[PDB]
Amino acid sequence: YPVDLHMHTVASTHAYSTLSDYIAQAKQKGIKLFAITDHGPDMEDAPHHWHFINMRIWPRVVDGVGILRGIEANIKNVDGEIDCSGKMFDSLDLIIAGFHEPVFAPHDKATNTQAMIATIASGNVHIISHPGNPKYEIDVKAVAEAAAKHQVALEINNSSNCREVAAAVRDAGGWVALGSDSHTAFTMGEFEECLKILDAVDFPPERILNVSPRRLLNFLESRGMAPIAEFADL
Amino acid sequence: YPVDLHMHTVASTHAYSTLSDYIAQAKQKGIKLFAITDHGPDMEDAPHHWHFINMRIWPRVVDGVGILRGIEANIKNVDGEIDCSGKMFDSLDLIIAGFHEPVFAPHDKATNTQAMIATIASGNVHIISHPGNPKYEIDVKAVAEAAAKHQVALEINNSSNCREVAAAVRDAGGWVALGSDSHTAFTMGEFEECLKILDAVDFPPERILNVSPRRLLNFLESRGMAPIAEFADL
Amino acid sequence: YPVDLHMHTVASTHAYSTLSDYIAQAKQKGIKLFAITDHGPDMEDAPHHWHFINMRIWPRVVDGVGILRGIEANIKNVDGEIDCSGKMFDSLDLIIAGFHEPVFAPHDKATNTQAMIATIASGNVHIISHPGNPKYEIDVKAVAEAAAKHQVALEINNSSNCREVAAAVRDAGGWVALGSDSHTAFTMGEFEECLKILDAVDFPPERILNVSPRRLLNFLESRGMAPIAEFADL
Ligand code: NA
Ligand code: NA
Ligand code: NA
Ligand code: NA
Ligand code: NA
Ligand code: NA
Ligand code: NA
Ligand code: NA
Ligand code: NA
Ligand SMILES: [Zn+2]
Ligand SMILES: [Zn+2]
Ligand SMILES: [Zn+2]
Repeated sequence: YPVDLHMHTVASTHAYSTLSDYIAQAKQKGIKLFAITDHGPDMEDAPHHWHFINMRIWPRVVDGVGILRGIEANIKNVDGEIDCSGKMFDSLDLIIAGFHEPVFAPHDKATNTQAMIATIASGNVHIISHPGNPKYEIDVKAVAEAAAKHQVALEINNSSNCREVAAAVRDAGGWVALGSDSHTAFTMGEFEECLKILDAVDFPPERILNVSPRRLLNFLESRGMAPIAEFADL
Repeated sequence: YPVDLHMHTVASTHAYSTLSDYIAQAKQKGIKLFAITDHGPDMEDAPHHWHFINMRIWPRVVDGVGILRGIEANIKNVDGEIDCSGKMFDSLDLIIAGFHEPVFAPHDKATNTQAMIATIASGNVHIISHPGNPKYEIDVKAVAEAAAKHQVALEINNSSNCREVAAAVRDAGGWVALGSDSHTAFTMGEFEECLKILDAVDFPPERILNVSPRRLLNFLESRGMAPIAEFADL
Repeated sequence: YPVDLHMHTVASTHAYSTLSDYIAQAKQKGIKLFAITDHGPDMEDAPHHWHFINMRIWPRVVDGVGILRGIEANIKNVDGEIDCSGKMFDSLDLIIAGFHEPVFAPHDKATNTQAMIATIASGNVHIISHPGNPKYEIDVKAVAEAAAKHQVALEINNSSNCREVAAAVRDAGGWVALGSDSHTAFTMGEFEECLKILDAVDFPPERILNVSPRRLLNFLESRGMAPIAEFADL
């Protein structure tokens, strides 16, 4: 899997690598396409909203490695709103969203489930991060079914109910995304533990987004992204 | 033009490169002298004032590339004051100043013009950044005339009324400075678009500061900077 | 001395290098073990507490260089408390502590002395940073005696009453730690000025922690640190 979809830079002080560190490590590890997905601005220890707006200036391909502009947005409420403005959406390619205590504290199972499903149904998000987090109890099957319906991927997070999520996605028919949730570039692309979970449930390789740069880019285009010419050859 | 005078680091989250990234890219692109000019502390998403005071510890020359310590200060008011303290001036070599909405909102043409001219006449600034910004209407000729009188350069900004500024400087007799306004090191030294504007007005190469490291350093010394020995050989 | 124990990253905007910059410079300068010791969270221009908690994810050895997870904590009061929580202690290997005006303003000699000695006697700190700072008058002999008793090293800081501190430690029988207090990686391991102070007092090399990675690691283990297997070969 030459694609990693979830990692963080020094824009949060609880991460320690820069854009150039991720490019260099990708080069070393055979990763051909990666996304930087810094924490959304409503989070603690998070960057300013301009951090995301100004990603529009980034080079697309450096040293043969493609770079997606992303966000790990924060689910704000039971209506499925996230901390990403219209100007921010305009600059970004990949929208991940998830639960973080400073923004959305863990609540009753139904509150968590409704918020997650409303985020999925909003049409604004591509991947829900760490849905297996035991801190946020959810109706996994209902979430997987909604994710399949709205073509939203559920993440299996290497940084980490994950077998239950994987099996639920398998049966619901949706996509899985693998993400290292790296906070240094040293763990980019490392999915060993994710893969064991997927194997414990005989997850179909055909529904793993990270199989190839083209599979992932095709998914984003199906969700409405204008094609990125600079990524043709990936 | 082996000199670039305007770029930003991770000290603002809307920039993404470090000092070491700029050194490495300079090395790759044949840039022999560059200035880091982070946003002044009154700006949103800007670093602490100590970020500028502590630039006094930087090496002067790394891998053959000279490093100027700078600031893109913010014009604060119609008296021409900027967000740079005496201790900060003491640590810095290059003072750029300009209009940014969070500090000085766009106002009537006369308010903008008076503030810009007062900044020029203060004697504390070397370059006015993006004077051609249509968001801040100014009397371009009056600004160019004041800039020539006080030996302040007007910037032609590649990141970007620019032809009008260039022609005004040509006739007023002042200097132009080229700046990439890079927020990643990938665009360091890239002035293609600046050069087209200058060519559309047959701007005299003799009044472009970036022609050589020595021309730029001679300008700073004429404005009062003690000579930097470590830069002799540039 | 292939060990440097005190340096800072971009997590403070008054520092300019990243973890990867320090690894690369260590490699270049023959440093085999270094500690990142960013300013504690109560300081101005300092990172969030999560910056220290999440250091638990760092690789231990990169390109042959070992990496200690540290903090330059701030002495908070005359009871010897510092701005380091239990969760933070759990993630860190090296605890440095010192006086910084925004947290603990310079006061009477007895106030400064009591706070420093209480920090030493707390058992939570390994090194007291810049005890020779003339801004904070202390009873040097009393501090050195307490440091020897509680097996706390006093720093001789290259960034910088230092001869008096060195002679006091010599006679009290404690350890000295050398630290560059680097705010860029370009000065990592540079102790020339520290060594002159130590030579002016014929300081015994046997009580300089930085002599070898193993001497330093043995000291941390004697203070209660579980052994770091990944550092066996250093
Ligand atoms: Na978009
Ligand atoms: Na997360
Ligand atoms: Na994350
Ligand atoms: Na100056
Ligand atoms: Na600007
Ligand atoms: Na700028
Ligand atoms: Na510890
Ligand atoms: Na200090
Ligand atoms: Na320090
Ligand atoms: Zn995080
Ligand atoms: Zn900017
Ligand atoms: Zn500092």
